[PDB]
Amino acid sequence: IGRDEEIRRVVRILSRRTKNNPVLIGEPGVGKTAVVEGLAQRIVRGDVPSNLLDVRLIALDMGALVYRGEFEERLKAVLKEVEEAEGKVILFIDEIHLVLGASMDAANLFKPMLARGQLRCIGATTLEEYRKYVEKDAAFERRFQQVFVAEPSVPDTISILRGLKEKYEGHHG
Amino acid sequence: TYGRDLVEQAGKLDPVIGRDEEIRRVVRILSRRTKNNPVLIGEPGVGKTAVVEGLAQRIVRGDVPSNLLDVRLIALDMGALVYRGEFEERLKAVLKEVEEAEGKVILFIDEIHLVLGASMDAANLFKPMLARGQLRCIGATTLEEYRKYVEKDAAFERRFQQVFVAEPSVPDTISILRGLKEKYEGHHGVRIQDRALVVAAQLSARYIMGRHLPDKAIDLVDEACANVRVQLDSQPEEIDNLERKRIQLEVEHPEQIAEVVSRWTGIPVTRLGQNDKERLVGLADRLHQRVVGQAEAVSAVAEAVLRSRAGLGRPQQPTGSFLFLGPTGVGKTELAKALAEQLFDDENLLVRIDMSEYMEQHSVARLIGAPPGYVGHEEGGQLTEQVRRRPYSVILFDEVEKAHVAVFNTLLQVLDDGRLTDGQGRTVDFRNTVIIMTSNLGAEHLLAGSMKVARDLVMQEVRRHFRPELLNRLDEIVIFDPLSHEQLRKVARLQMKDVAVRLAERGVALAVTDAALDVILSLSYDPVYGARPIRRWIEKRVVTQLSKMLIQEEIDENCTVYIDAAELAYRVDN
Amino acid sequence: PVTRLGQNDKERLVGLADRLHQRVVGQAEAVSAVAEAVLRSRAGLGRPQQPTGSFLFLGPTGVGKTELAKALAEQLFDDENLLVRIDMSEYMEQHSVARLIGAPPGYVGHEEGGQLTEQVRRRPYSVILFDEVEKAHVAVFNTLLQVLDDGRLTDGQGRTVDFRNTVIIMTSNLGAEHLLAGSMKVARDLVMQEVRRHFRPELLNRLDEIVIFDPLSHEQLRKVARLQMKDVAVRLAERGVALAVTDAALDVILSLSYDPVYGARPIRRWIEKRVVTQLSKMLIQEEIDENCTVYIDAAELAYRVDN
Ligand SMILES: Nc1ncnc2c1ncn2[C@@H]1O[C@H](COP(=O)(O)OP(=O)(O)O)[C@@H](O)[C@H]1O
Ligand SMILES: Nc1ncnc2c1ncn2[C@@H]1O[C@H](COP(=O)(O)OP(=O)(O)O)[C@@H](O)[C@H]1O
Ligand SMILES: Nc1ncnc2c1ncn2[C@@H]1O[C@H](COP(=O)(O)OP(=O)(O)O)[C@@H](O)[C@H]1O
Ligand SMILES: Nc1ncnc2c1ncn2[C@@H]1O[C@H](COP(=O)(O)OP(=O)(O)O)[C@@H](O)[C@H]1O
Repeated sequence: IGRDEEIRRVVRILSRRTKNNPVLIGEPGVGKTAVVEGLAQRIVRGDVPSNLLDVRLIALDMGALVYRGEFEERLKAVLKEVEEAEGKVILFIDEIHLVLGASMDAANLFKPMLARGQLRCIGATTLEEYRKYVEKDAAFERRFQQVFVAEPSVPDTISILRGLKEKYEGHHG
Repeated sequence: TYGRDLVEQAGKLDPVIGRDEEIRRVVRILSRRTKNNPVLIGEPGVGKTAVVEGLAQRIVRGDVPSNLLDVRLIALDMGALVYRGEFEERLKAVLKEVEEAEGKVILFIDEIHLVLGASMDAANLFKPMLARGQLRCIGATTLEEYRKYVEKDAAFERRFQQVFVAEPSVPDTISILRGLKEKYEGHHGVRIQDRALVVAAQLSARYIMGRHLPDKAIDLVDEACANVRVQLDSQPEEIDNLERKRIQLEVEHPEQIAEVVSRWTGIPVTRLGQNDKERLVGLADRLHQRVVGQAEAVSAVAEAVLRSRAGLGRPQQPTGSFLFLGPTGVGKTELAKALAEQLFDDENLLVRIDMSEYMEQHSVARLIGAPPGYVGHEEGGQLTEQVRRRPYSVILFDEVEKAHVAVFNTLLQVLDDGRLTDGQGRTVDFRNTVIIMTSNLGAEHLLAGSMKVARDLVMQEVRRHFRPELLNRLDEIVIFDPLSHEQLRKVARLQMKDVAVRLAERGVALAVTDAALDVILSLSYDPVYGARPIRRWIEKRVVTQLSKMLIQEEIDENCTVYIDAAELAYRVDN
Repeated sequence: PVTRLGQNDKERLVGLADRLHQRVVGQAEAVSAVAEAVLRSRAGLGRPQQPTGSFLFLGPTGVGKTELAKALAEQLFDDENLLVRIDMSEYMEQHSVARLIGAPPGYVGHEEGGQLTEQVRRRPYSVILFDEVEKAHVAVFNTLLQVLDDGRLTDGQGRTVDFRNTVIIMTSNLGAEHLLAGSMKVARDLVMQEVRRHFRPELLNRLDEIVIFDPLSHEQLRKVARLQMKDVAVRLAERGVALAVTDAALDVILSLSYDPVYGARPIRRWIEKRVVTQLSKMLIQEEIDENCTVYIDAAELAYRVDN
């Protein structure tokens, strides 16, 4: 609860025709996965505008998905087979910088279809990784737009504690 | 086959207009007997692919001279065409299988430098037949690639000629927007206006800094075009916000395009209302609380902010610069803190810059963006990343005079006409930040005192110390007037209100009389030091006395203390 | 543009002086010198071993030394900021020659791009402007003698760059006190003898012409006041409000806030900080409608609102 702004921003940017791949930026410990799960709950409930009522959210797990050639052809088959939806599926990736900007060489392989705009991707990382990895190349800057998340409101935290009190009360009794 | 054909795609690529010059240049250079391989050069974001598609449309329609009426345009896709040796032999097969035309085909390559000048070794392989002149090739890349890739060898310079593309024409961009309006109107199906279009075109080139030449206004208009559909055609969001706040309560128990640019980087240039009316009216009165008896500086800063917000003012200035001169401990930074708190809800967003450790001129490399020459690791300067992504901040200096001449003589260019270039060559805009400086010179001459002769002495000293040039640029220089007994009493009351509220947080009320203020100011006043001793004395006496009396459990709830002259007498009552 | 001239070039070259005589007021000598230099270069005559004119500007501060250069740059071509600004405020030590000119590729050869190498390349018709020339090191300044002699220049890589069409223009602040003290002939002689004694008696022969700016008088003050009024007038009229003034208003404006030493900046500062803030404050309270003209007259100042 209490994250009404980032969901609205993501809804606004996703419906845009071109350059519609938002990337969450911010320091750790503020709730990036929390707002992602909030968006998932919103689409499950159906409060989102009906323009995205025929989309299923799928996440990628590095540990679950893991010779380098075997890993490469497995991933290539994965992004070849996800194409059966053709624009009605959203792919979520955590720790984009480690698996893309890096070590293993995959940036050149991931560039073509991403530039073509095969699907819509969502990322999440800290701003230091943005300053250190993505600013040294002119290719990835074509897409992706910054979205800033911060929680400096002391009065808001009380609402979060009130919301989360019930689970702990039930567990401890 | 494995490439890409563009003849049939021209039926449904977007129309391109307003590029009548580069097509003519390419047509003229393609009919030359020898050295007829044009290469497009220019910064990204201007439309190199756009003019290529325009040429393709021209040849499809047939307006091209008949000398090139028997030619098809084939493009090459790196990803489509991709062991290294297998790749080499496949490309070799492509280049010998394309020879069946023998001069009646043009090969287009994008990002020629990455795949040719480079890693994989193909330059020596591509040199011989290219020098022979088997066909005609077209490239496209930026100018830095030309600077650092092709100038290091004497082979590729035999062919290829530079073609320069740029879009600095503001009036032309309006034509581009009018041309591209139809596709977005058809896709969204919502009524639009023209004044909004021209306003967006005018605004896109001044406030939002970055990207490149103003062909980026399409994204700005598309943002609002997408927002309006969800706002109106789809479910409204105001009711959703209202019901969300109701749920939270239950749990605990042409104007449109102005909004997007406002929320993009700040700078609330949105249309003003009655709330802004009385806020701007009462800005001076609200700012006249933390500081006392400083009418000149308060009026200056208030009128500067109001003038900047109204809509007038030269667009080649940082919207005000000031120099503060006066005694120590009079409230120089208190006015800056109060102004920062009043302008926006933040308390410490202002950036504090001091040069107490900038005595040696070798500190320029860390004050400003250092060159990437040696290691390029500490490129983050002192005034580089703070102003970026936040151009509405307030920058505050401190003891400016104590700096070296060289370090201080690099902030003249920004005070002249704004903008600044760092080692990396990026231009950062100081077009909305209020620059404020301060210094302690001329304190002795002022505290010695007539007032007029002291002011003249201070002014002549500051004129003689600094060069007679920089003192012209500063918008206004003001001197703080030492305060009197009434200001002393008011500041004493203001200081005591803080401990009053801090104690009242625990549930104890405070009340005092005029005689208490009189004795407090009489016992511990020094004209030289200003106002610090008052706070030090009142704290070190009253707080310790109250805490010592409270520890012994002499205070209950709903108890009010009273202070009066005898020194001081403490009375405890309900 | 060495192409053949027509009647449009005819009257353009005829009226170049008159058109340039707008931004700069009461400086006939420098304006005439620049106009004749440009006309002579365009006509077709002139020695082919010169940069087509070099000038030195000497005078008080805040008189309009760079305003003439800006107006000339705007008039010559439609660009407004194509001129290259070169300053040596950070060139006190002679070790900055390697960055002023094309550095040798000896050590790493990475910063080979000099200060005066890539700008003039692919653009040999530009205008190069110096600033506070006297505040440089002697060794640093003693490297441009060769170009002023016969053109051309060699950098670290050995490439020859040609300064065969660029109008080199410099300026300096020396001799200000002697001029502002004042007869005028003795002040001019003092300034000339000081500048001769400071510099070597060799370089002063190469410069085509040295001129001194004459301090302006009351009529020039009134004209520049009107010129400064016009800017805010058009800026406000962009919103749809007309402006009008009287002679007495200009008289009081120039009388209240004039200082002979500083030149013309205080006039602009005062007029802005008073008139603009007064008009903005009165406009905020919604006292202005469309098709409304403001009038200013002496009493100080009185503001009258009318259709
Ligand atoms: N609005 C919220 N309500 C409840 N819990 C939250 C909220 N926002 C954040 N959190 C908590 O913060 C944590 C977010 O951690 P996360 O940012 O994913 O760590 P990292 O940045 O290392 O991945 C979650 O475990 C979640 O419990
Ligand atoms: N004359 C024009 N009319 C309409 N759109 C244009 C025009 N010129 C450029 N554009 C837009 O600018 C973009 C050019 O991008 P491009 O230069 O290909 O990027 P990059 O340089 O990174 O390859 C195109 O997407 C096109 O929509
Ligand atoms: N209206 C006021 N007039 C004078 N002094 C004030 C006023 N309000 C606060 N002060 C005091 O002035 C102090 C500010 O000190 P300051 O002048 O910033 O020191 P320095 O000049 O060494 O930085 C604050 O500690 C505050 O207690
Ligand atoms: N015709 C004129 N005569 C005198 N001053 C003028 C004229 N036109 C403009 N000015 C003023 O002269 C100023 C130029 O200052 P300048 O002499 O360049 O300072 P500096 O010599 O320190 O570079 C401009 O700000 C402008 O307001």
